[PDB]
Amino acid sequence: SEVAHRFKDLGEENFKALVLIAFAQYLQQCPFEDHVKLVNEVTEFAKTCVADESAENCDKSLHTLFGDKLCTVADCCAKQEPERNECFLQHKDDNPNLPRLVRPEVDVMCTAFHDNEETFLKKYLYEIARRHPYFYAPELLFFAKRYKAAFTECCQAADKAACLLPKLDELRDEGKASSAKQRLKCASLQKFGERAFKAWAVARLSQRFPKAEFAEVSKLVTDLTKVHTECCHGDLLECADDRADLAKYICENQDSISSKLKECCEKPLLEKSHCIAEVENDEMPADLPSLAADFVESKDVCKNYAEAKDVFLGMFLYEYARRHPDYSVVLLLRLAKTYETTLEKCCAAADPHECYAKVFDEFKPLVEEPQNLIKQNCELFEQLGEYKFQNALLVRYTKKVPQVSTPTLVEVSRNLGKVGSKCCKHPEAKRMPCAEDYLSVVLNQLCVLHEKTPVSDRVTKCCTESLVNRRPCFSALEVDETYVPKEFNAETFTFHADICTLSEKERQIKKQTALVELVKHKPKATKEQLKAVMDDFAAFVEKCCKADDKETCFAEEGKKLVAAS
Ligand SMILES: C=CC1=C(C)/C(=C\c2[nH]c(/C=C3N=C(/C=C4\NC(=O)C(C)=C4C=C)C(C)=C\3CCC(=O)O)c(CCC(=O)O)c2C)NC1=O
Repeated sequence: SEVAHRFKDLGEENFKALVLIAFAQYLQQCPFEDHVKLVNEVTEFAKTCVADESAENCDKSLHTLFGDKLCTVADCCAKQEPERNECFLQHKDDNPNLPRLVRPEVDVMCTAFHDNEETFLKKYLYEIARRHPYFYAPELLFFAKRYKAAFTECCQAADKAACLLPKLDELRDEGKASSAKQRLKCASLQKFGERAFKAWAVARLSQRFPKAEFAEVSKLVTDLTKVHTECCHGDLLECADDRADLAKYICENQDSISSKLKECCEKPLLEKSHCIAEVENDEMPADLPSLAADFVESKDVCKNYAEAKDVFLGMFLYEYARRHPDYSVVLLLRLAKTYETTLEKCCAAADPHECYAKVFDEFKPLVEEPQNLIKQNCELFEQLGEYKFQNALLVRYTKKVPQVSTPTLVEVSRNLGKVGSKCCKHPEAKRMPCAEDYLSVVLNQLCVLHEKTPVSDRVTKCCTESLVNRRPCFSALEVDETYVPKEFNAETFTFHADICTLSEKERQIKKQTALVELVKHKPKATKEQLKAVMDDFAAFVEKCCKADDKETCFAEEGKKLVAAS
């Protein structure tokens, strides 16, 4: 019995939490009570399967059981058992149409938390899982614990708010980043294949554990790949289980992997896993030989490449990565790709060595492009500040791909602008991996949000031609020349002065949702005049809100401000 096996392994509490998450991210629209009901039913069926390991249908796979259960509250269900599952996965909505969740006053939360604790927690997982269908399940358990600790500690102190609100924000943020990072790992596996994912891990783990040996790193990558293959496919229970087995292993071999795995291995399961996943890069091994020796000077290259190209190319990436934590993971993959393309062409020639001898020479432009890009943007950022930098980015992206919907552009550009504060404060040595790998996560968001309802062949081409070159592809785009300006209309922007009650930030989002709309009418409008038409609008909500009158200006000053623009 598979259901029984996972129950004993994970326990009862984690078991219940994981099924809730799996169900919440399969049917994101259904109510809490429905999932809660289905979860308990399943758990009871799991208990009766523990005793009699051959009861009702304790033989059925996790898929079938979970599948039949959801089909009691829902096309997809009219399918059979392999693919009826694939049907569900295909309908996960990355941008669900769900109500903006808002936190009541601290007093209503502490009561709810104190009265029924298990319920207050199940609701956390449900609200988070249904809005982030690819959220890394095992980590959602880790955050749940931290959430519980925020309430347990703060709901007793003096200023509860001054103790809870800050920690719940640090959580919400760390959570969005975690969700984005995981959405990319799932996109790699699902759109590009496990080989693209393994190349990514080999490179990332080699930077983190330079003292590990290719054979050890290769084992780690293999396991990590299964964990993610499973989590990204909805096999939440075996993902959590297998993720525990990997944490166990890594600690039982700290010495053959990394020294900085200390603190990690001296703590709770959930936290140990989290710690290992974010541990800092180890110190680079003593004296490592030159890469040129075994990869460009040697005469066996083409022979080794023929013998086992995959193993050989993995070795190249591992070697180049372990000694370059100053390079972003995608640049490493890019270099590895250039090496591959060269051996493929050179090894088919007469004198191979002479052909692939100056391969490192082709690496030069590849390394310098990202470095110049990070410098140019941190400079702009530093002098303009976040808000202004995001605006500079909004005009740029809207001109690049005018078809994309205003909400996606505004959302994607605001995140792109956060690279400024997230990375520019580091020393040039750690800026690239920080910047480019972060830009990869955000651009992935644009690719998945756009993939649903495509409207731009330019976004589609950059998103699907190559995972590693996504950032450079978008960077090479300029202004869409074939775009035909939008026709202005009334409802273009509901100037309803209900914005005066909105937070200073949602006011910027609305003030940015307008800048996008304008640039769509005046693609050719210079950044100059645009950098002025904003002030003209800031004046609007300014006077209109402070003015003690009806929504007049929202109608009068609004339809009159249009003539002034
Ligand atoms: C009285 C009880 C009660 C509350 C408090 C409630 C609303 C409510 N609003 C929330 C905000 C939210 N919290 C998140 C996200 C996260 N938050 C995280 O801890 C993590 C790890 C993520 C990442 C996925 C989001 C997206 C929202 C709503 C929109 C936003 O502000 O970002 C949350 C999630 C937990 C939190 O961030 O504090 C709840 C439960 N409804 C209720 O009945």
